[PDB]
Amino acid sequence: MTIRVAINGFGRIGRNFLRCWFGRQNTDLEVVAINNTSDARTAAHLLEYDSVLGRFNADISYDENSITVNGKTMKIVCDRNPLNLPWKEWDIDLVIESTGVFVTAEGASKHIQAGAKKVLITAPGKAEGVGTYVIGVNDSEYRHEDFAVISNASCTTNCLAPVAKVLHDNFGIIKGTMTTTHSYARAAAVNIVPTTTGAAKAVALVIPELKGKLNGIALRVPTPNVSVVDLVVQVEKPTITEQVNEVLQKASQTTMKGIIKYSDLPLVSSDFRGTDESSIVDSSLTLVMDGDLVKVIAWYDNEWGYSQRVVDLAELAARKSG
Amino acid sequence: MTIRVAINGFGRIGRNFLRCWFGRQNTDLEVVAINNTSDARTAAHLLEYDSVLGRFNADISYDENSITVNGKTMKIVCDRNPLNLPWKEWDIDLVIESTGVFVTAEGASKHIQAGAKKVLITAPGKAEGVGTYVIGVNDSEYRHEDFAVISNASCTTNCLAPVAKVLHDNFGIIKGTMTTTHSYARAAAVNIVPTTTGAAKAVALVIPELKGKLNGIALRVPTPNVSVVDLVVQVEKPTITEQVNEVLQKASQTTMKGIIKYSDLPLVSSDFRGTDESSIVDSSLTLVMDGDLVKVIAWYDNEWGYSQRVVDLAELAARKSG
Amino acid sequence: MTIRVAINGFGRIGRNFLRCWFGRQNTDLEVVAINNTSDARTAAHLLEYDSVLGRFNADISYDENSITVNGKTMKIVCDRNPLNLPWKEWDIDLVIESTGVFVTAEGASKHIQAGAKKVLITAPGKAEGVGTYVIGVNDSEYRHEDFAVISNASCTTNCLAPVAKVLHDNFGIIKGTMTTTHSYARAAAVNIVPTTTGAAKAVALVIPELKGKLNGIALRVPTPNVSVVDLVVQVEKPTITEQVNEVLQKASQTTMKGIIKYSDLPLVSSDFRGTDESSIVDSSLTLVMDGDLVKVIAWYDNEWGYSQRVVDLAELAARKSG
Amino acid sequence: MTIRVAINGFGRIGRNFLRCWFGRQNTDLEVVAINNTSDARTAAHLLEYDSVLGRFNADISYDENSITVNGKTMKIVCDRNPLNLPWKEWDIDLVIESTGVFVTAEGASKHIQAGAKKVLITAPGKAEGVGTYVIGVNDSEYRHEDFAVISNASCTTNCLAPVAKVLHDNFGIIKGTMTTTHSYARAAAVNIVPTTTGAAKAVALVIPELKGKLNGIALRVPTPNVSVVDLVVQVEKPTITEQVNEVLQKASQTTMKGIIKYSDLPLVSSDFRGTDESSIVDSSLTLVMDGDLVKVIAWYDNEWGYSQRVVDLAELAARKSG
Repeated sequence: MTIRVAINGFGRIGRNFLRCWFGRQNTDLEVVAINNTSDARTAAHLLEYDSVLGRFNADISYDENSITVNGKTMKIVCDRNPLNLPWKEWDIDLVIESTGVFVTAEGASKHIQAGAKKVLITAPGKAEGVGTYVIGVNDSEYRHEDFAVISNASCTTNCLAPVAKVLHDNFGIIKGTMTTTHSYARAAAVNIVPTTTGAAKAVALVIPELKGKLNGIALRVPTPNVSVVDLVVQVEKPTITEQVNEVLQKASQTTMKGIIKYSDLPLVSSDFRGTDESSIVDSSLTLVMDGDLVKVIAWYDNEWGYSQRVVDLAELAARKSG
Repeated sequence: MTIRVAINGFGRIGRNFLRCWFGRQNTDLEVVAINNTSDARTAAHLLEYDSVLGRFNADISYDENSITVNGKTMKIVCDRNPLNLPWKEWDIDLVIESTGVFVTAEGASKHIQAGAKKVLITAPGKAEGVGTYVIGVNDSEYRHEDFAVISNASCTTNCLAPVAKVLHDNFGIIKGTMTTTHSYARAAAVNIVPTTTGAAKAVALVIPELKGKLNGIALRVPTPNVSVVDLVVQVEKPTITEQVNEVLQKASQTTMKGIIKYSDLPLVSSDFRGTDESSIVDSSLTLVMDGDLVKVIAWYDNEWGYSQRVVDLAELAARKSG
Repeated sequence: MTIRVAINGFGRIGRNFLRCWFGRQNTDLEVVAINNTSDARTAAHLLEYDSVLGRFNADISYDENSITVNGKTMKIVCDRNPLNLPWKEWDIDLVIESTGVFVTAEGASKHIQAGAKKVLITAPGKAEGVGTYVIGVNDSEYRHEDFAVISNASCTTNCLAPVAKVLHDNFGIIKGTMTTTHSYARAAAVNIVPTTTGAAKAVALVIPELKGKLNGIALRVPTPNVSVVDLVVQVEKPTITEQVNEVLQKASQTTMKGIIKYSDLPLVSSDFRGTDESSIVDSSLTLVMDGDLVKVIAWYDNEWGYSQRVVDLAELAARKSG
Repeated sequence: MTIRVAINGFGRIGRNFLRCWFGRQNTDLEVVAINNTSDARTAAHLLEYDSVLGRFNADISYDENSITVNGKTMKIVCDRNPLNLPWKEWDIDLVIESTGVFVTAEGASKHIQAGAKKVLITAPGKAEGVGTYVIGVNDSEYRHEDFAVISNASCTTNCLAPVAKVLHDNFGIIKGTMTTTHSYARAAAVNIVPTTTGAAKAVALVIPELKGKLNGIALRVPTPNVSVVDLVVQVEKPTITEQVNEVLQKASQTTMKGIIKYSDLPLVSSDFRGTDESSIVDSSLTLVMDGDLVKVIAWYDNEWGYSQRVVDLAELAARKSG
């Protein structure tokens, strides 16, 4: 059935989710309401003008309590407490939770009490009880009854997991490490800020075999959009640069088609803006030391490709509602 | 003897070298002339006002052909051809070559023909014929007769080689890889620009045993100053994070004292501005996978620490003139 | 007739010129050759991937000596000396000069000697002898025989002249001043750099009545694209904010249609990227003190809108070739 | 008497105020307590390491409830409600309010109920009931009984009012307009953000004669520190550029000594970091149209000079406690 969706939070992610969804060839989704922290005007404005994605070309019309976008209109409400939401009254099946404040199963499930049947977090789940899925990596494991609260992990994890997946299936990771240099407690505008990252461990969630085999560090840079992951892994099957890039390309044309983008052309950050893939490999940067120490650098468009994956998971969850 | 030095080029490095020299507790160096591409005014202006290091507090007074800084004055000349320089007439022993245009032995030796006995390149040497030295790593191998044209390698190499040195001395590197994310063909102000780096190979020069055992990749970011190196090596002696940071700290208090700074405090880029060490380790970032895959992240102040090392080598070359 | 054009210099402007031209509904132009400083490959690459405008979607194919873009192909040559160019052999009518090195009538006319009949500078003319034209301001004054070397002024002048034009026609400028805060001798990446600007005087060239009535200052900022002009003028006919914005809007729908963009929506820099207008007024920012001290803030997309104007002038010059 | 001061909020301004105070040749101020939102550790860390002002060189030692800096120690407390503070118990005379949340007289006076006799807002006052003073402009009007809650206006106003003062005293402003382009609802890191500014009106408070004679607009840029004001005024006494800069320089050596810095040297943003003056004039940028339209550009170090002025007012308030 075509499930009814409500977007909680209308920031970068919520808005990106909306754009990605419109534009989709087809859909089993039906967005009906958006919970904001501002008015239906501010929403229509932010939804149209993006300092990153650019102006959203589609018929946008606001109203006191709603927002219409190419015919389809949707109720606008403002409640800082999910417990208060009319999720039951509005027959809300799935709730896209993108406020970053409800990431524990119990917190997110406030939407469940409010009457929603299932809630998906556009961020990593904190604690246990949530189901993490990374499209192209473990979506075949998706079963509607496993979790009420599901997660799509993070942007970094979504760029990493696909690559680790392939590398592992083809050469077998023994142990590895990664450094994610990504964009936006100190003036991050003038510094390069070291920070922790769970993306390393998060991959174990969607590739259990890699449990305890990866670890990472994050470095924050004053860059606009596009970010990158630096993956160094020690494999089992010794190989050569040519061949590592070979498998990554195959995957980008098959098993990971639409997920992993294989770029060989000499490019830079900006060039990958608006990319639908959640992980773009830069083949020119691949190195292999002594045939078994592989290093792969992959670019990922911060919240855009992540958003395409979020719509993909909401969709999967629809095509599978029980 | 106190050798007579002439600085060729008065940009980032030349200016930095001057500052670092003044302020040195002692010196066997006597700067007598500076070859610029502008007037003795522009020189005293750029020497006083630094958009990075800040205003240089010292009595600066220009002139039509000279520049006086705290008593000591020095001839200013402008020749875009080293062959034309008055190195012989001015009894110039050592020439600090910092224009980045003469990095091959034959190019740099143009200063030799012009009458200088020895020239030191503030950049990697191109081709063969030059002697690369990284203070704290192979400066004990210095012998005045080996090279007329010597190199101080690069900033990256000067941050990397010390670490590799210690790591290798203590656990023995088998193979490794590094990714330097450093500051300033496409608008680099809006991108993250992948680029090559010889620092990997450079280290083989000052640590021959690591020949063919390291490889790197560089990523250029729109950051102000400080940069960082990401070193992943597979060692022989299995160890633990606590112990890898333990040897690096010993080194910062002994063998690599003054060269390697061991920081454990939670800090960011800016915090390491004006640091004299050419390689600051961020202990909180050290990871060890399965006891034998080590990862070290080190910060380095672009041209400042490098300049401290340049004065260091000029000084060593003095205390050793034959 | 459909004149034959050759683009000298393939940087920001040259490339922008090419994109703008393709995409034009119609044209009396026929680009036949491009003089670069690199190969036909680097050209096709730079023409396809823009860290600003984004990827150029059109069939691009290079070759050893040419470049094809959607059927139309064009000879690629590399000569740092216009005197050497085969402009006569190739029957080059108009030469788009965008290297910034030939801006004096005599320098630019090197293309004339090389056999070209007319040359247009994508920058301000230095000295006398060139014909400056700002589309929408003084293009009705264009006569094919007046000058062999014509100029399109600058981006700033192109944003300013249209506005001054309207304000003047409607209220009559007595005297004014302007400050242009625009994007990319000191690290301009970390500073706000004060610099001179001729745009103020340049306007006199295309609006003689304003001779000696305007003056300006420039402030350079580490911003990506979009820039802005701050125009403060003292008028003759006292007016009110509502009415000043009123005339600017009318103009944007008529006399200055396609030249001046009237934006009332609350927006920012990014929002005006890819704008074809060479001058976007931000009505919300209009102020009028004591009915006769007007201040108008206008945004301009650095080289893009400028490029649309450049194609407009080449076109005008074609439709008028004698 | 040496009044007892308590700093509420320990961010940008609070920290800056502390530094400026230490380092003062003398003082009638005795800082005794600091109300934070974090621990006494985070406080001593942020007080020592500044991504802007650099490392603060002074003996800093924390503790569970206090912080000692060069002998003098001070109680650290954490209450998000001024009403709850121990201002009475700690005999707090003056409270430096720098949290930006209590800017209305009634809000700020919560510190009064808590036992403090006088509170000074490091920001513009909202509504009526507060006394705004701009050192060098209306500090002679200070009288301890006028206001329990006083304001130091803002950084912009503190750069603007001094200039307006002199200009008006010497030529008489009839009407004017200003545009402040200063540093840090949309990603301001990639845009130039237009925003409102009360600095125009603020000046009327410290220079009543200019009531209704000025108006401004602000443009936010992704710049690090220093900002700038663009002042265009129409005067009564016609003058010449040379003479407008002449009075501004006299003022910087007399009446506005220490307040206005007169710079004629060709410099940029960075060059004015750490400047104690709250308004630096860039003479090379002064323009005068038709003898009576004056334009002055002044640089101001965001929060540093402002902080020097804040300590100045606290001090004046001390030397005047009744």
